[PDB]
Amino acid sequence: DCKRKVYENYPVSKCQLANQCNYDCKLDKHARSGECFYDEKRNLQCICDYCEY
Repeated sequence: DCKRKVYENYPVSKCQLANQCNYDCKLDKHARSGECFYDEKRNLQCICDYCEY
């Protein structure tokens, strides 16, 4: 039972960074594995997933 959300508002240039995504995600979104991935529109965005046992 977890949740996820994408914020296109964020800079795509950061997508290249793997430690930057989760850093900005786990920061505000308090996610756990915040990372970016190609969307259905071939658009690269940073998605944040928040899960709590």
